[PDB]
Amino acid sequence: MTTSVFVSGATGYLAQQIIALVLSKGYKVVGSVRSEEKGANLKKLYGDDFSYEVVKVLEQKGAFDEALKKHPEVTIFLHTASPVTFEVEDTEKEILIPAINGTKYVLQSIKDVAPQITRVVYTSSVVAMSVPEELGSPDVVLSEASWSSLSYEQSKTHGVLAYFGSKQFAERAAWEFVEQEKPNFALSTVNPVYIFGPQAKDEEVKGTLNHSAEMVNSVLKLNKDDDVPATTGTFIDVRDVAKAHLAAFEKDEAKGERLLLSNTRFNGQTLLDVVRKNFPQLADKLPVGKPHSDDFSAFKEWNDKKTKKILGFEYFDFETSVVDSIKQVLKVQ
Ligand SMILES: NC(=O)c1ccc[n+]([C@@H]2O[C@H](COP(=O)([O-])OP(=O)(O)OC[C@H]3O[C@@H](n4cnc5c(N)ncnc54)[C@H](OP(=O)(O)O)[C@@H]3O)[C@@H](O)[C@H]2O)c1
Repeated sequence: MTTSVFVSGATGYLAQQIIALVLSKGYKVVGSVRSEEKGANLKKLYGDDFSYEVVKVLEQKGAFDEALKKHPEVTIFLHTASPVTFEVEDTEKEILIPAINGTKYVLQSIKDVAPQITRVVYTSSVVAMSVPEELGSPDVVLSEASWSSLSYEQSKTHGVLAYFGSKQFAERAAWEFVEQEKPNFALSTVNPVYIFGPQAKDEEVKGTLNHSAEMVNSVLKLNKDDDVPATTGTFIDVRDVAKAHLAAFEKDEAKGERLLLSNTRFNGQTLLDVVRKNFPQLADKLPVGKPHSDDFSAFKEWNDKKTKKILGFEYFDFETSVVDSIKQVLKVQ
């Protein structure tokens, strides 16, 4: 018989790509959603091998118990749902607690009611490994060993810092659970940088603007006199992140590992240069800046050697990820 994979936050951008990939390899999927209609929409998109359960609040003890009890066929759990909204009334209630408590409660639910689950993957982030000023530093070398120094108290102050904290603390909690609770499953994490690339379904393009994907896609909203975007950092293609999740549960080597998913540096000029060459009909409708003035040669390469060895595949290049993302938006209008 077939294996079932559980995916929390099935509505999301990364989660959908993960689902499409997992389905392609012959797994069944069970997705968590915050509403019935949200589930129903996904079901129409993904078909018969996809099912959903409604889990409205992560941060309640036993939130996943019923859903797990309903799906004894599931032997893999991918916990991807997390807050990603930076502008909030209460950083704790809206960012920190759902990530941290929600993560702690999922793991406990799996141990309580899903002993059959062999593998759990937590979707972390580079923000778990760092602080904001570090990410942009040519002198900083991140690795799978890196942990953020941000305090919980500091993390509270505003939404961005809260997200950084939410990831670091939830991930630490996940590792702590494994140590303390001695579950049946092995844990692994995936720690991505900014995620670019096309959405899993064309139908989902119009609906919400994922904060990372929109960093690429927003270029289409520029006009000829606008400034070059100041957006900058490191990227990873969504399809690569999804493949990493697959590796994260499939490979023996992945057990107990953190995977740093990071490719190349970019800025707004890099982005503009790609789009203008690829979509030359847009050239007259976009700024030019200073083509190929971007220089990243000073930046020390991050140490992802272990992750790359474990994964064993090559990443999508920046132009490809960008072009694929734009082609989709154009197709849909
Ligand atoms: N994509 C990136 O650039 C990036 C970078 C670093 C790390 N990550 C990690 O990858 C995951 C996906 O990120 P994303 O960019 O795809 O964000 P996203 O598109 O907004 O996905 C977040 C999903 O999780 C659910 N969710 C959000 N906040 C929640 C809360 N407080 N309680 C319960 N459910 C909640 C939402 O479900 P509904 O649709 O039902 O609201 C949403 O579909 C994140 O958890 C993040 O930790 C992503």
